[PDB]
Amino acid sequence: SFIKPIYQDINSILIGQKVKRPKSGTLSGHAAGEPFEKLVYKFLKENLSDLTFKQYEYLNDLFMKNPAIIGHEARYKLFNSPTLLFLLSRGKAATENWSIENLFEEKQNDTADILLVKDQFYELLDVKTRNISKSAQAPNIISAYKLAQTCAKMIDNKEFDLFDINYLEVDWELNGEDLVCVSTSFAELFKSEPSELYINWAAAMQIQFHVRDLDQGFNGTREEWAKSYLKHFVTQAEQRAISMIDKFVKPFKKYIL
Amino acid sequence: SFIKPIYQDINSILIGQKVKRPKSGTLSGHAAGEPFEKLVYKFLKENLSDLTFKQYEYLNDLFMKNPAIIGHEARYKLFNSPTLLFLLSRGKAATENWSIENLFEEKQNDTADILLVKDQFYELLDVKTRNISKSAQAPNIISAYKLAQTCAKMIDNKEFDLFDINYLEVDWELNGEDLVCVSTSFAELFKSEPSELYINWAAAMQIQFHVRDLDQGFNGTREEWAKSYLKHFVTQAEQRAISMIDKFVKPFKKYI
DNA sequence: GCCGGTC
DNA sequence: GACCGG
DNA sequence: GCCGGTC
DNA sequence: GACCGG
Repeated sequence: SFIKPIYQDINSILIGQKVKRPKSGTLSGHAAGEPFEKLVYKFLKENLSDLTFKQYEYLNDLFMKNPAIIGHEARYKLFNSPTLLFLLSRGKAATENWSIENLFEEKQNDTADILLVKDQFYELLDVKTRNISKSAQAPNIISAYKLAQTCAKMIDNKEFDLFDINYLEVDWELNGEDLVCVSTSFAELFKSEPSELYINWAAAMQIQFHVRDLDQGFNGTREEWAKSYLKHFVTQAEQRAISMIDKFVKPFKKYIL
Repeated sequence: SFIKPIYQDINSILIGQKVKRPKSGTLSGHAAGEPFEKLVYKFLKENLSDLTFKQYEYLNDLFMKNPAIIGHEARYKLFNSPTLLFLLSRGKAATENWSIENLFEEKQNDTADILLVKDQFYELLDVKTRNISKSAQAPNIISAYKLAQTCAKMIDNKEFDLFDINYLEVDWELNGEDLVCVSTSFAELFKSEPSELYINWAAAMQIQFHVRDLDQGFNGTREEWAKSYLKHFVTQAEQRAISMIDKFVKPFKKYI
Protein backbone atom coordinates (compact mmCIF):
# COMPACT_ATOMS: atom_id res chain seq x y z
CA SER A 1 0.00 0.00 0.00
CA PHE A 2 1.30 3.46 -1.07
CA ILE A 3 -1.41 4.91 1.16
CA LYS A 4 -0.64 2.90 4.31
CA PRO A 5 2.53 4.87 5.18
CA ILE A 6 0.39 8.00 5.14
CA TYR A 7 -2.82 6.48 6.52
CA GLN A 8 -2.31 8.64 9.56
CA ASP A 9 -1.73 11.84 7.63
CA ILE A 10 -5.10 11.02 5.99
CA ASN A 11 -7.06 9.94 9.07
CA SER A 12 -6.21 13.24 10.66
CA ILE A 13 -7.13 15.62 7.86
CA LEU A 14 -10.50 13.87 7.61
CA ILE A 15 -11.85 13.36 11.12
CA GLY A 16 -13.76 16.48 12.06
CA GLN A 17 -14.02 18.10 8.69
CA LYS A 18 -17.44 19.55 7.88
CA VAL A 19 -18.78 19.32 4.32
CA LYS A 20 -22.12 20.50 2.97
CA ARG A 21 -25.08 18.09 2.91
CA PRO A 22 -25.62 15.94 -0.26
CA LYS A 23 -28.07 18.07 -2.30
CA SER A 24 -30.39 17.86 0.70
CA GLY A 25 -31.71 14.63 -0.79
CA THR A 26 -31.61 10.90 -0.10
CA LEU A 27 -28.27 10.28 1.65
CA SER A 28 -28.27 6.86 -0.04
CA GLY A 29 -26.22 5.12 -2.75
CA HIS A 30 -23.82 7.26 -4.82
CA ALA A 31 -24.80 10.29 -2.74
CA ALA A 32 -24.08 9.28 0.85
CA GLY A 33 -20.68 10.77 1.63
CA GLU A 34 -19.59 11.77 -1.84
CA PRO A 35 -17.66 14.87 -0.57
CA PHE A 36 -15.32 12.80 1.62
CA GLU A 37 -14.19 10.72 -1.33
CA LYS A 38 -13.27 13.89 -3.29
CA LEU A 39 -11.66 14.88 -0.02
CA VAL A 40 -9.51 11.81 0.45
CA TYR A 41 -8.65 12.05 -3.22
CA LYS A 42 -7.55 15.69 -3.34
CA PHE A 43 -5.42 14.89 -0.29
CA LEU A 44 -3.51 12.06 -2.00
CA LYS A 45 -3.23 14.08 -5.21
CA GLU A 46 -1.33 16.69 -3.14
CA ASN A 47 0.70 14.20 -1.18
CA LEU A 48 1.17 11.30 -3.55
CA SER A 49 0.92 13.75 -6.50
CA ASP A 50 2.59 11.38 -8.98
CA LEU A 51 1.07 8.08 -7.91
CA THR A 52 -2.54 9.21 -7.55
CA PHE A 53 -5.04 8.59 -10.31
CA LYS A 54 -8.67 7.97 -10.72
CA GLN A 55 -9.38 4.82 -12.71
CA TYR A 56 -10.63 6.68 -15.80
CA GLU A 57 -8.32 9.62 -15.32
CA TYR A 58 -5.58 6.95 -15.32
CA LEU A 59 -6.82 5.29 -18.52
CA ASN A 60 -6.91 8.62 -20.32
CA ASP A 61 -3.25 9.02 -19.48
CA LEU A 62 -2.24 5.49 -20.49
CA PHE A 63 -3.74 6.24 -23.90
CA MET A 64 -2.78 9.90 -24.29
CA LYS A 65 0.80 8.92 -23.39
CA ASN A 66 0.73 6.52 -26.40
CA PRO A 67 -0.68 8.80 -29.11
CA ALA A 68 0.52 6.64 -31.99
CA ILE A 69 -1.56 3.70 -30.77
CA ILE A 70 -4.98 3.42 -32.37
CA GLY A 71 -7.51 0.63 -32.51
CA HIS A 72 -8.69 -1.32 -29.53
CA GLU A 73 -6.46 -4.25 -30.49
CA ALA A 74 -3.20 -2.38 -29.87
CA ARG A 75 -4.54 -0.22 -27.09
CA TYR A 76 -5.39 -3.33 -25.07
CA LYS A 77 -1.71 -4.13 -25.38
CA LEU A 78 -1.00 -0.83 -23.64
CA PHE A 79 -1.84 -2.56 -20.38
CA ASN A 80 0.81 -5.26 -20.71
CA SER A 81 -1.34 -7.51 -18.49
CA PRO A 82 -4.56 -9.53 -18.93
CA THR A 83 -5.57 -9.35 -15.32
CA LEU A 84 -4.87 -5.66 -14.89
CA LEU A 85 -6.62 -5.10 -18.21
CA PHE A 86 -9.65 -7.00 -17.01
CA LEU A 87 -9.88 -4.63 -14.06
CA LEU A 88 -9.39 -1.23 -15.72
CA SER A 89 -10.37 -1.59 -19.43
CA ARG A 90 -13.36 -0.04 -21.10
CA GLY A 91 -14.74 -2.32 -23.77
CA LYS A 92 -14.17 -2.58 -27.54
CA ALA A 93 -16.37 0.30 -28.63
CA ALA A 94 -15.15 2.70 -25.90
CA THR A 95 -11.52 1.75 -26.40
CA GLU A 96 -11.65 2.04 -30.22
CA ASN A 97 -13.59 5.24 -29.97
CA TRP A 98 -11.22 6.91 -27.48
CA SER A 99 -9.63 10.20 -28.49
CA ILE A 100 -8.15 13.39 -27.12
CA GLU A 101 -11.53 14.81 -28.15
CA ASN A 102 -13.46 11.93 -26.64
CA LEU A 103 -11.69 11.39 -23.35
CA PHE A 104 -12.84 8.69 -20.93
CA GLU A 105 -15.13 9.85 -18.11
CA GLU A 106 -16.28 8.34 -14.81
CA LYS A 107 -18.33 5.15 -15.23
CA GLN A 108 -20.56 3.45 -12.60
CA ASN A 109 -18.98 0.01 -13.25
CA ASP A 110 -15.50 1.32 -12.66
CA THR A 111 -13.71 -1.13 -10.36
CA ALA A 112 -11.55 1.19 -8.31
CA ASP A 113 -12.19 4.69 -6.90
CA ILE A 114 -8.53 5.61 -6.80
CA LEU A 115 -5.45 4.16 -8.52
CA LEU A 116 -1.98 4.55 -6.97
CA VAL A 117 0.75 3.43 -9.38
CA LYS A 118 4.46 3.06 -8.77
CA ASP A 119 7.13 0.64 -10.04
CA GLN A 120 4.95 -1.61 -12.15
CA PHE A 121 2.75 -1.99 -9.05
CA TYR A 122 -0.87 -0.88 -8.67
CA GLU A 123 -3.03 -0.16 -5.68
CA LEU A 124 -6.76 -0.24 -6.28
CA LEU A 125 -8.18 1.93 -3.53
CA ASP A 126 -11.90 1.90 -2.97
CA VAL A 127 -13.63 4.02 -0.30
CA LYS A 128 -16.74 3.07 1.68
CA THR A 129 -18.73 5.84 3.30
CA ARG A 130 -20.82 4.78 6.31
CA ASN A 131 -23.60 6.86 7.79
CA ILE A 132 -22.52 6.00 11.34
CA SER A 133 -25.83 7.52 12.66
CA LYS A 134 -27.17 3.96 12.70
CA SER A 135 -26.25 0.36 12.16
CA ALA A 136 -26.83 -1.13 8.77
CA GLN A 137 -26.02 -4.25 6.88
CA ALA A 138 -22.56 -4.82 5.44
CA PRO A 139 -21.83 -2.68 2.37
CA ASN A 140 -21.31 -4.17 -1.02
CA ILE A 141 -17.54 -4.39 -1.19
CA ILE A 142 -16.77 -5.97 -4.59
CA SER A 143 -18.18 -8.58 -6.97
CA ALA A 144 -17.62 -12.15 -5.96
CA TYR A 145 -17.76 -12.99 -9.67
CA LYS A 146 -15.43 -10.24 -10.77
CA LEU A 147 -13.20 -11.42 -7.90
CA ALA A 148 -13.37 -15.08 -9.03
CA GLN A 149 -12.58 -14.14 -12.62
CA THR A 150 -9.76 -11.94 -11.41
CA CYS A 151 -8.24 -14.79 -9.47
CA ALA A 152 -8.42 -17.13 -12.47
CA LYS A 153 -6.63 -14.53 -14.66
CA MET A 154 -4.07 -14.31 -11.89
CA ILE A 155 -3.35 -18.05 -11.74
CA ASP A 156 -3.38 -18.55 -15.52
CA ASN A 157 -1.35 -15.42 -16.48
CA LYS A 158 0.52 -15.94 -13.15
CA GLU A 159 0.61 -12.28 -12.06
CA PHE A 160 0.87 -12.70 -8.29
CA ASP A 161 2.76 -9.47 -7.74
CA LEU A 162 0.98 -6.80 -9.77
CA PHE A 163 -1.99 -5.13 -8.05
CA ASP A 164 -3.53 -4.86 -4.56
CA ILE A 165 -7.19 -4.35 -3.48
CA ASN A 166 -7.44 -2.01 -0.44
CA TYR A 167 -10.49 -0.57 1.32
CA LEU A 168 -10.59 2.77 3.19
CA GLU A 169 -13.76 3.19 5.34
CA VAL A 170 -15.04 6.72 5.96
CA ASP A 171 -17.61 6.98 8.77
CA TRP A 172 -19.70 10.13 8.80
CA GLU A 173 -22.77 11.46 10.48
CA LEU A 174 -25.15 14.42 9.97
CA ASN A 175 -24.15 16.93 12.63
CA GLY A 176 -26.48 19.86 12.02
CA GLU A 177 -26.45 21.03 8.42
CA ASP A 178 -23.06 19.65 7.45
CA LEU A 179 -21.98 16.04 6.99
CA VAL A 180 -19.14 15.55 9.48
CA CYS A 181 -16.80 12.53 9.54
CA VAL A 182 -16.16 10.82 12.85
CA SER A 183 -13.96 7.79 12.13
CA THR A 184 -11.81 5.99 9.49
CA SER A 185 -10.66 2.38 8.94
CA PHE A 186 -8.29 0.71 6.45
CA ALA A 187 -7.85 -2.86 5.27
CA GLU A 188 -6.18 -4.92 2.52
CA LEU A 189 -8.34 -7.48 0.71
CA PHE A 190 -5.62 -10.03 -0.08
CA LYS A 191 -4.61 -9.72 3.52
CA SER A 192 -7.94 -11.23 4.56
CA GLU A 193 -8.97 -14.87 4.90
CA PRO A 194 -10.81 -15.70 1.65
CA SER A 195 -12.59 -18.68 3.20
CA GLU A 196 -14.20 -16.15 5.54
CA LEU A 197 -15.26 -13.72 2.79
CA TYR A 198 -19.06 -13.41 2.69
CA ILE A 199 -20.73 -13.61 -0.67
CA ASN A 200 -24.19 -12.08 -0.83
CA TRP A 201 -25.66 -13.54 -4.03
CA ALA A 202 -28.79 -11.37 -4.21
CA ALA A 203 -26.73 -8.25 -3.33
CA ALA A 204 -25.22 -8.31 -6.84
CA MET A 205 -23.30 -11.40 -5.86
CA GLN A 206 -21.10 -8.85 -4.04
CA ILE A 207 -18.90 -9.85 -1.17
CA GLN A 208 -19.84 -7.64 1.83
CA PHE A 209 -17.99 -6.59 4.95
CA HIS A 210 -17.27 -3.57 7.15
CA VAL A 211 -13.67 -2.51 6.65
CA ARG A 212 -13.48 -1.90 10.37
CA ASP A 213 -14.27 -5.54 11.14
CA LEU A 214 -12.40 -7.07 8.19
CA ASP A 215 -10.06 -9.85 9.30
CA GLN A 216 -6.42 -9.34 8.31
CA GLY A 217 -5.07 -12.66 9.53
CA PHE A 218 -3.65 -14.34 6.44
CA ASN A 219 -0.08 -15.56 6.29
CA GLY A 220 0.26 -17.29 2.91
CA THR A 221 1.18 -16.22 -0.64
CA ARG A 222 -0.95 -14.14 -3.08
CA GLU A 223 -0.98 -17.21 -5.29
CA GLU A 224 -2.49 -19.11 -2.39
CA TRP A 225 -5.17 -16.47 -1.84
CA ALA A 226 -6.25 -16.65 -5.48
CA LYS A 227 -6.50 -20.43 -5.27
CA SER A 228 -8.30 -20.64 -1.92
CA TYR A 229 -10.80 -17.90 -2.68
CA LEU A 230 -11.61 -19.49 -5.96
CA LYS A 231 -12.42 -22.69 -4.07
CA HIS A 232 -14.54 -20.73 -1.64
CA PHE A 233 -16.45 -19.13 -4.52
CA VAL A 234 -17.28 -22.50 -6.17
CA THR A 235 -18.66 -24.05 -3.01
CA GLN A 236 -20.83 -21.13 -2.05
CA ALA A 237 -21.90 -20.94 -5.69
CA GLU A 238 -23.14 -24.54 -5.67
CA GLN A 239 -24.53 -23.96 -2.19
CA ARG A 240 -26.64 -20.97 -3.35
CA ALA A 241 -27.90 -23.08 -6.22
CA ILE A 242 -29.28 -25.40 -3.51
CA SER A 243 -30.71 -22.74 -1.22
CA MET A 244 -32.35 -21.12 -4.25
CA ILE A 245 -34.70 -24.08 -4.90
CA ASP A 246 -35.63 -24.37 -1.26
CA LYS A 247 -36.42 -20.72 -0.72
CA PHE A 248 -37.72 -19.75 -4.15
CA VAL A 249 -39.28 -22.94 -5.43
CA LYS A 250 -40.65 -25.39 -2.87
CA PRO A 251 -42.81 -22.89 -1.01
CA PHE A 252 -44.29 -21.68 -4.31
CA LYS A 253 -44.72 -24.92 -6.27
CA LYS A 254 -48.08 -25.13 -4.44
CA TYR A 255 -49.64 -22.16 -6.22
CA ILE A 256 -48.53 -23.60 -9.60
CA LEU A 257 -51.98 -25.12 -10.03
CA SER B 1 -54.76 4.43 -11.41
CA PHE B 2 -55.49 7.85 -9.95
CA ILE B 3 -52.56 9.24 -11.84
CA LYS B 4 -53.48 7.76 -15.18
CA PRO B 5 -56.57 10.02 -15.53
CA ILE B 6 -54.33 13.00 -15.37
CA TYR B 7 -51.08 11.67 -16.78
CA GLN B 8 -51.22 13.98 -19.81
CA ASP B 9 -51.45 16.96 -17.45
CA ILE B 10 -48.51 15.55 -15.51
CA ASN B 11 -46.43 14.96 -18.65
CA SER B 12 -46.87 18.70 -19.43
CA ILE B 13 -45.79 19.90 -16.01
CA LEU B 14 -42.90 17.47 -15.73
CA ILE B 15 -41.53 17.95 -19.20
CA GLY B 16 -39.33 21.03 -19.05
CA GLN B 17 -38.55 21.02 -15.38
CA LYS B 18 -34.96 21.42 -14.30
CA VAL B 19 -33.02 20.28 -11.27
CA LYS B 20 -29.48 21.31 -10.33
CA ARG B 21 -26.93 18.48 -10.72
CA PRO B 22 -25.77 16.90 -7.42
CA LYS B 23 -22.35 18.41 -6.63
CA SER B 24 -21.97 18.61 -10.43
CA GLY B 25 -19.88 15.44 -10.08
CA THR B 26 -20.82 11.90 -11.15
CA LEU B 27 -24.57 11.83 -11.70
CA SER B 28 -25.37 8.13 -11.52
CA GLY B 29 -26.40 5.33 -9.19
CA HIS B 30 -29.02 5.68 -6.45
CA ALA B 31 -28.92 9.47 -6.57
CA ALA B 32 -28.50 10.01 -10.31
CA GLY B 33 -31.59 12.06 -11.11
CA GLU B 34 -34.08 10.67 -8.65
CA PRO B 35 -34.71 14.19 -7.26
CA PHE B 36 -37.33 14.24 -10.02
CA GLU B 37 -39.44 11.87 -7.91
CA LYS B 38 -40.12 14.84 -5.64
CA LEU B 39 -41.46 16.88 -8.51
CA VAL B 40 -43.93 14.08 -9.11
CA TYR B 41 -45.02 13.97 -5.47
CA LYS B 42 -45.20 17.80 -5.43
CA PHE B 43 -47.34 17.89 -8.54
CA LEU B 44 -49.42 14.89 -7.50
CA LYS B 45 -49.85 16.46 -4.03
CA GLU B 46 -51.26 19.69 -5.50
CA ASN B 47 -53.65 18.02 -7.96
CA LEU B 48 -54.56 15.12 -5.67
CA SER B 49 -53.96 16.45 -2.13
CA ASP B 50 -56.31 14.03 -0.42
CA LEU B 51 -54.84 10.89 -2.04
CA THR B 52 -51.18 11.66 -2.48
CA PHE B 53 -48.91 10.30 0.23
CA LYS B 54 -45.38 9.26 0.94
CA GLN B 55 -45.07 5.67 2.10
CA TYR B 56 -43.93 6.96 5.48
CA GLU B 57 -46.32 9.90 5.45
CA TYR B 58 -49.16 7.41 4.95
CA LEU B 59 -47.98 5.13 7.75
CA ASN B 60 -47.62 8.07 10.17
CA ASP B 61 -51.07 9.30 9.23
CA LEU B 62 -52.43 5.77 9.80
CA PHE B 63 -51.01 5.63 13.30
CA MET B 64 -51.94 9.25 14.08
CA LYS B 65 -55.65 8.64 13.54
CA ASN B 66 -55.69 5.66 15.95
CA PRO B 67 -54.22 6.98 19.24
CA ALA B 68 -56.06 4.30 21.22
CA ILE B 69 -53.92 1.68 19.52
CA ILE B 70 -50.31 1.16 20.57
CA GLY B 71 -47.76 -1.64 20.43
CA HIS B 72 -46.70 -3.23 17.11
CA GLU B 73 -49.18 -5.98 17.89
CA ALA B 74 -52.36 -3.94 17.53
CA ARG B 75 -50.74 -1.48 15.10
CA TYR B 76 -50.11 -4.09 12.39
CA LYS B 77 -53.76 -5.01 12.79
CA LEU B 78 -54.76 -1.53 11.57
CA PHE B 79 -53.85 -2.37 7.97
CA ASN B 80 -56.62 -4.92 7.50
CA SER B 81 -54.65 -6.65 4.81
CA PRO B 82 -51.84 -9.16 5.23
CA THR B 83 -50.72 -8.11 1.76
CA LEU B 84 -50.69 -4.28 2.07
CA LEU B 85 -49.06 -4.97 5.44
CA PHE B 86 -46.22 -6.94 3.93
CA LEU B 87 -45.81 -4.30 1.25
CA LEU B 88 -46.19 -1.15 3.33
CA SER B 89 -45.65 -1.87 7.03
CA ARG B 90 -42.45 -1.03 8.80
CA GLY B 91 -40.38 -3.17 11.16
CA LYS B 92 -41.66 -4.57 14.49
CA ALA B 93 -39.45 -2.60 16.83
CA ALA B 94 -40.10 0.28 14.43
CA THR B 95 -43.82 -0.04 14.74
CA GLU B 96 -43.63 -0.58 18.47
CA ASN B 97 -41.69 2.63 19.19
CA TRP B 98 -43.90 4.93 17.08
CA SER B 99 -45.33 8.22 18.24
CA ILE B 100 -45.70 11.85 17.19
CA GLU B 101 -42.51 12.55 19.08
CA ASN B 102 -40.88 9.91 16.88
CA LEU B 103 -42.49 9.51 13.42
CA PHE B 104 -41.63 7.26 10.50
CA GLU B 105 -39.09 8.69 8.08
CA GLU B 106 -37.61 7.79 4.70
CA LYS B 107 -36.36 4.23 4.66
CA GLN B 108 -34.21 3.19 1.68
CA ASN B 109 -36.19 0.11 0.78
CA ASP B 110 -39.75 1.28 1.08
CA THR B 111 -41.74 -0.60 -1.49
CA ALA B 112 -43.23 2.63 -2.91
CA ASP B 113 -42.28 6.15 -3.84
CA ILE B 114 -45.85 7.40 -3.75
CA LEU B 115 -49.08 6.16 -2.34
CA LEU B 116 -52.33 7.55 -3.66
CA VAL B 117 -54.94 5.91 -1.46
CA LYS B 118 -58.65 6.35 -1.99
CA ASP B 119 -61.66 4.33 -0.82
CA GLN B 120 -59.73 1.36 0.62
CA PHE B 121 -58.07 1.05 -2.85
CA TYR B 122 -54.27 1.50 -3.01
CA GLU B 123 -52.11 2.39 -6.05
CA LEU B 124 -48.42 1.96 -5.05
CA LEU B 125 -46.69 4.26 -7.53
CA ASP B 126 -42.96 4.12 -8.24
CA VAL B 127 -40.89 6.76 -10.06
CA LYS B 128 -38.03 5.71 -12.36
CA THR B 129 -35.61 8.29 -13.80
CA ARG B 130 -33.51 7.68 -16.92
CA ASN B 131 -30.50 9.46 -18.41
CA ILE B 132 -31.86 9.54 -21.98
CA SER B 133 -28.48 10.73 -23.29
CA LYS B 134 -27.54 7.05 -23.37
CA SER B 135 -28.66 3.53 -24.08
CA ALA B 136 -28.44 2.09 -20.58
CA GLN B 137 -29.78 -1.25 -19.43
CA ALA B 138 -33.24 -1.55 -17.87
CA PRO B 139 -33.33 -0.39 -14.23
CA ASN B 140 -34.44 -2.55 -11.32
CA ILE B 141 -38.24 -2.26 -11.11
CA ILE B 142 -38.95 -4.46 -8.04
CA SER B 143 -37.75 -7.66 -6.43
CA ALA B 144 -39.01 -10.80 -8.09
CA TYR B 145 -39.08 -12.42 -4.64
CA LYS B 146 -41.02 -9.66 -3.00
CA LEU B 147 -43.40 -9.77 -5.99
CA ALA B 148 -43.69 -13.51 -5.58
CA GLN B 149 -44.47 -13.28 -1.84
CA THR B 150 -47.03 -10.60 -2.68
CA CYS B 151 -48.60 -12.86 -5.30
CA ALA B 152 -48.77 -15.64 -2.78
CA LYS B 153 -50.51 -13.43 -0.27
CA MET B 154 -53.09 -12.07 -2.69
CA ILE B 155 -54.11 -15.71 -3.15
CA ASP B 156 -54.14 -16.99 0.43
CA ASN B 157 -56.15 -13.97 1.46
CA LYS B 158 -58.16 -13.46 -1.75
CA GLU B 159 -57.07 -9.80 -2.06
CA PHE B 160 -57.41 -9.48 -5.84
CA ASP B 161 -58.56 -5.88 -5.90
CA LEU B 162 -57.10 -4.00 -2.97
CA PHE B 163 -53.94 -2.38 -4.38
CA ASP B 164 -52.15 -1.64 -7.66
CA ILE B 165 -48.48 -1.45 -8.67
CA ASN B 166 -47.75 1.20 -11.33
CA TYR B 167 -44.59 2.82 -12.64
CA LEU B 168 -43.78 6.30 -13.87
CA GLU B 169 -40.64 6.62 -15.95
CA VAL B 170 -39.29 10.17 -16.14
CA ASP B 171 -36.55 10.75 -18.79
CA TRP B 172 -33.99 13.57 -18.61
CA GLU B 173 -30.82 14.99 -20.16
CA LEU B 174 -28.06 17.21 -18.81
CA ASN B 175 -28.38 20.76 -20.05
CA GLY B 176 -25.07 22.16 -18.88
CA GLU B 177 -25.43 22.55 -15.13
CA ASP B 178 -28.93 21.25 -14.30
CA LEU B 179 -30.80 18.15 -15.52
CA VAL B 180 -33.85 18.68 -17.67
CA CYS B 181 -36.84 16.40 -18.25
CA VAL B 182 -37.57 15.56 -21.82
CA SER B 183 -40.16 12.77 -21.61
CA THR B 184 -42.31 10.48 -19.54
CA SER B 185 -44.07 7.16 -19.55
CA PHE B 186 -46.68 5.40 -17.42
CA ALA B 187 -47.19 1.64 -17.09
CA GLU B 188 -49.14 -0.68 -14.83
CA LEU B 189 -47.43 -3.85 -13.65
CA PHE B 190 -50.56 -5.99 -13.42
CA LYS B 191 -51.51 -5.07 -16.99
CA SER B 192 -48.35 -6.57 -18.43
CA GLU B 193 -47.64 -10.16 -19.24
CA PRO B 194 -46.78 -11.78 -15.92
CA SER B 195 -44.65 -14.22 -17.84
CA GLU B 196 -42.61 -11.95 -20.07
CA LEU B 197 -41.15 -10.01 -17.15
CA TYR B 198 -37.37 -10.44 -17.00
CA ILE B 199 -35.98 -11.50 -13.61
CA ASN B 200 -32.38 -10.26 -13.12
CA TRP B 201 -31.19 -12.68 -10.39
CA ALA B 202 -27.91 -10.87 -9.87
CA ALA B 203 -29.55 -7.45 -9.46
CA ALA B 204 -31.30 -8.06 -6.14
CA MET B 205 -33.41 -10.52 -8.04
CA GLN B 206 -35.14 -7.46 -9.46
CA ILE B 207 -37.61 -7.35 -12.32
CA GLN B 208 -36.09 -5.02 -14.94
CA PHE B 209 -37.61 -3.04 -17.85
CA HIS B 210 -37.89 0.44 -19.30
CA VAL B 211 -41.43 1.58 -18.60
CA ARG B 212 -41.84 2.92 -22.13
CA ASP B 213 -41.16 -0.64 -23.39
CA LEU B 214 -43.46 -2.63 -21.07
CA ASP B 215 -46.67 -3.86 -22.66
CA GLN B 216 -50.23 -3.52 -21.33
CA GLY B 217 -52.24 -6.21 -23.07
CA PHE B 218 -53.18 -8.50 -20.26
CA ASN B 219 -56.83 -9.40 -20.57
CA GLY B 220 -56.86 -12.08 -17.84
CA THR B 221 -57.75 -11.47 -14.17
CA ARG B 222 -55.68 -10.39 -11.16
CA GLU B 223 -56.00 -13.84 -9.57
CA GLU B 224 -54.74 -15.24 -12.85
CA TRP B 225 -51.89 -12.79 -13.13
CA ALA B 226 -50.75 -13.89 -9.64
CA LYS B 227 -51.04 -17.61 -10.38
CA SER B 228 -49.18 -17.07 -13.65
CA TYR B 229 -46.38 -14.92 -12.15
CA LEU B 230 -45.66 -17.55 -9.51
CA LYS B 231 -45.44 -20.19 -12.21
CA HIS B 232 -43.08 -17.98 -14.16
CA PHE B 233 -41.02 -17.24 -11.03
CA VAL B 234 -40.73 -20.82 -9.76
CA THR B 235 -39.44 -21.78 -13.16
CA GLN B 236 -36.90 -19.05 -13.65
CA ALA B 237 -35.63 -19.84 -10.20
CA GLU B 238 -34.88 -23.46 -11.14
CA GLN B 239 -33.17 -22.12 -14.25
CA ARG B 240 -30.89 -19.66 -12.41
CA ALA B 241 -30.12 -22.57 -10.08
CA ILE B 242 -28.91 -24.65 -13.01
CA SER B 243 -27.26 -21.82 -14.90
CA MET B 244 -25.46 -20.64 -11.76
CA ILE B 245 -23.62 -23.95 -11.75
CA ASP B 246 -22.51 -23.72 -15.38
CA LYS B 247 -21.34 -20.13 -15.03
CA PHE B 248 -19.97 -19.99 -11.54
CA VAL B 249 -18.76 -23.53 -11.10
CA LYS B 250 -17.97 -25.58 -14.20
CA PRO B 251 -15.54 -23.02 -15.62
CA PHE B 252 -13.68 -22.70 -12.33
CA LYS B 253 -13.35 -26.27 -10.99
CA LYS B 254 -10.08 -26.51 -12.99
CA TYR B 255 -8.41 -24.62 -10.12
CA ILE B 256 -9.24 -26.38 -6.86
C1' DG C 1 -26.31 -13.42 16.91
C1' DC C 2 -25.41 -14.83 12.58
C1' DC C 3 -27.49 -14.16 7.87
C1' DG C 4 -29.01 -11.87 3.79
C1' DG C 5 -32.78 -9.12 1.02
C1' DT C 6 -34.00 -4.37 -1.58
C1' DC C 7 -33.89 0.26 -3.52
C1' DG D 1 -31.19 3.35 -7.25
C1' DA D 2 -29.88 2.87 -12.19
C1' DC D 3 -26.37 1.87 -14.76
C1' DC D 4 -24.13 -0.48 -21.47
C1' DG D 5 -21.49 -4.28 -23.46
C1' DG D 6 -12.61 -6.22 -22.91
C1' DG E 1 -34.34 -7.18 -30.77
C1' DC E 2 -32.31 -10.52 -26.54
C1' DC E 3 -29.44 -11.13 -22.15
C1' DG E 4 -27.18 -9.82 -17.83
C1' DG E 5 -23.47 -8.13 -14.38
C1' DT E 6 -21.95 -4.11 -11.05
C1' DC E 7 -21.28 -0.02 -8.59
C1' DG F 1 -23.64 2.45 -4.01
C1' DA F 2 -25.11 1.52 0.70
C1' DC F 3 -28.87 0.64 3.30
C1' DC F 4 -31.06 -3.04 9.45
C1' DG F 5 -34.61 -6.31 11.06
C1' DG F 6 -43.28 -7.24 10.00
